[PDB]
Amino acid sequence: HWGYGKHNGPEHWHKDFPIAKGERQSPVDIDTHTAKYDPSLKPLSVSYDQATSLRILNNGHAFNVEFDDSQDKAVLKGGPLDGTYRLIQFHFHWGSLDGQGSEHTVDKKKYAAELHLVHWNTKYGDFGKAVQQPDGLAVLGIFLKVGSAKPGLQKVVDVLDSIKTKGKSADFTNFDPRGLLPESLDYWTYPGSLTTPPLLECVTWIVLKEPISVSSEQVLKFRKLNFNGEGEPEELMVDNWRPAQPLKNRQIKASFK
Ligand SMILES: NS(=O)(=O)c1nnc(NS(=O)(=O)c2ccccc2)s1
Ligand SMILES: [Zn+2]
Repeated sequence: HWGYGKHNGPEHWHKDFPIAKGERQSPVDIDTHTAKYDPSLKPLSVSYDQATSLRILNNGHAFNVEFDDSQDKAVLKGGPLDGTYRLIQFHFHWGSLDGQGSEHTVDKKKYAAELHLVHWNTKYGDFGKAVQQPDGLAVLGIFLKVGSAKPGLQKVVDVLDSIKTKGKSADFTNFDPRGLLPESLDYWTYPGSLTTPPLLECVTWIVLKEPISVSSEQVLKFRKLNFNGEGEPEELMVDNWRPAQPLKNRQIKASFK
C-alpha cells in the first residue's frame, strides 16, 4: 500500500496513480517574487460559527478531525471561489524535525507543519461527486512554525493518545476551528490536486500568508502517533508530507501586494 517510507513513498506513487505526474499536482513552492497580485480577488469569507465536529480518526497516514457536513454549517466562500464550500475535515502534515514538515514551501522555506482544512463544493451534492470535478474541493492551508503555544490546538493535542494507532477513533465534539486561524486572511491561490493518493486534480488551493505558531511540546505530541495498527511493529508517524511538484503551466496569484 502507498505510504511515506523508503519503499512506498511519494517517488513510488506514480506506479499505482499515474496522475502523480499530472499537469497540476501539489504541493508546489510559492515563489513570492513571481506570484502575481490580483486586485480582482475577493477577501475570503470563513463562516465557522456553526461548525459541528464529530470525531477524530487515525487513518494510518494522518489524523483527521471530521465535521457534520449535511447542511451549510461551516462554510468557505469568497476569495477565488464561486459558490459555497462546506468544511468536511481538517488534518495536518508534519516532520521529524522542526525544519521540515510542511507540504507547500515559500521561497523554498519549509515550515514545521501544515494544516489543511478541506471543503467541498455543494453544488455537486456530495463529496464523492465533488472530487471528480476540477472545482470540486477547496483546501485552506495554514503553516505552523515553532514558537509560542497555540491555545486553540491543545484540545486536539490532548486526545492524540486515544488514537495512537491506525483505525482508532474517538468522539470529538464541540471543537471550534476558529481557534486555529491566523490574524490575517491574506492568501496565495493556485489550481492543484490532493497531495495524497488518489491525487485527484480537483482542488483550488488557498494558502494563508501568515503562519500560526505552536510550541515545541505541542508538535512533539504529533510525532508520537503511529502509522501502524495496534499489535503491529511500531513506526512513528513523522514526515507525512509530499515534496514540491513542478508548477508547469500555472500561475500563483496573491490576494495582497
Ligand atoms: N492533503 S490533502 O490534499 O488536503 C488531502 N489528503 N487526503 C484527503 N482526504 S479526503 O479529502 O478526505 C479524500 C478522501 C478520499 C478521496 C479524496 C479525498 S484531502
Ligand atoms: Zn493535507
